[PDB]
Amino acid sequence: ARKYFVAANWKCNGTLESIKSLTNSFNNLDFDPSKLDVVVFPVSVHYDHTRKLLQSKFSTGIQNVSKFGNGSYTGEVSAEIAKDLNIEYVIIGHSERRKYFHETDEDVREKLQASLKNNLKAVVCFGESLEQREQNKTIEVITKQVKAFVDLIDNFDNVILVYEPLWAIGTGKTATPEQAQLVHKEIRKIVKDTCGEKQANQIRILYGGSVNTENCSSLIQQEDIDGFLVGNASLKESFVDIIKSAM
Amino acid sequence: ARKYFVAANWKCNGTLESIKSLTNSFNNLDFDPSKLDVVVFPVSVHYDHTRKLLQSKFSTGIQNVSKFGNGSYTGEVSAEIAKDLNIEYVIIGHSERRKYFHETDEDVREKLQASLKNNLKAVVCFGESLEQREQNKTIEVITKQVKAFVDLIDNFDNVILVYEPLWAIGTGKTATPEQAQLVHKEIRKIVKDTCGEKQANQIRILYGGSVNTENCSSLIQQEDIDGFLVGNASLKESFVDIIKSAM
Repeated sequence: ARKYFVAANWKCNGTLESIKSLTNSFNNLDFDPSKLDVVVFPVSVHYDHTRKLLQSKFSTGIQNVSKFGNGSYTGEVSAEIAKDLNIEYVIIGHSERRKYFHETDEDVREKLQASLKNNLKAVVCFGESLEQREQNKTIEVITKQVKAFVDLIDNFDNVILVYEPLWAIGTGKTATPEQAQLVHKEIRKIVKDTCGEKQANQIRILYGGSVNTENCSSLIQQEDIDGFLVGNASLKESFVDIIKSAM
Repeated sequence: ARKYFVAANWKCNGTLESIKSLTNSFNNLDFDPSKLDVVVFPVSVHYDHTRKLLQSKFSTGIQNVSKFGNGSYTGEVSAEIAKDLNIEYVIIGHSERRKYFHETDEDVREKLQASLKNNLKAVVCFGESLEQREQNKTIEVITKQVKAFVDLIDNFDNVILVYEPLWAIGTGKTATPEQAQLVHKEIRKIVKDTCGEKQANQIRILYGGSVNTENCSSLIQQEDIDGFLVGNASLKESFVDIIKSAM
């Protein structure tokens, strides 16, 4: 059976003091990291503070990684640098980077290639817009986005997919757990047909829409939903209840 | 006279071990930080390590900052976060970000605005390409780039300009100290035109082309060159000799 994976994407949020308070609350939750992956993704300049404050049962990662290696790339963090710091996970392709920073499918591919070369684990995000869903192109779009990078995956425990239902983010539309499940099953089929059945059955596919204490249980119970990449709710001490839903 | 300013742009380079050795070597240099500013710009995830290892005479900063404040901007570091950590300096508009990440003049303006609002000191980069220089567009280009942000400066000690001779970076062309001086003179005139004489005479304008232990004195001794944003040479223990040129 697939190991569930609950991730806190703190995005661009936090102070040293707020992180102290929050990590303390997180540490109070008793869970078994051999059975459940729980990963916190602080801002880069908060990583050291966050890693020192969280018990090892919490895995940690960063919210982006360079498509380039070491060298003359001012402002970038290479996979090689991340590995030297023992940063375990990277987020790649988050919708906010595709939107504000014009990150492309090819950028996602190059970031994944660099990450896997340097023995990092990657949380790779994709998903269709409102316009794309309205045009009945959900499968077309997700197939293209996944096929941009999927051949790079060698170990299907080390790459974790995230479906962001962008059609239901800031649009006034909401995704039901069943609607999420349908897309997750479609994603797993795409992996099966491009990689193989064993590979598809191994890979974690997380929901990256709006997750909170009220809907987490309904989402995690869906057959093809293996966890979540959680936004605003992961900034609250009640995030521990979201973790509990996957325990 | 203007206070000289010597900055190490480590770009995307370093390991925990190489930084330990390099900062230790830097610490052996006895300089007075009231007489010159010496600023180290490590990779974001190296900031805490670097700040801890460097003695208090060294100033520190980060290589980029967000145009957005706190919120849903995965992978970004806000000026508010930098303020909370007492990160003193930020680099804005580096050529590598304009090139690889399509950072625009408007982005530079907005990043400066966010930085100044949060009491961060900004090292703001600009400069013309080989094609632009060959078309005699140096002044036109630099005037436009400087005018994108210069009206925001409310304290001429807190913003530091950097001229990057992109025509002499990876092109096979070399900038002479004399050529660098003329551009710096041109830049200070633009600041005079837009902001006033006192303001122009106060602002540091650094050379951001290739600087090493051999050429550093020839550059800093020019009337309108107030220091440097140093690349490759700042990864070496001999960087102390570049600092010495400003002492």
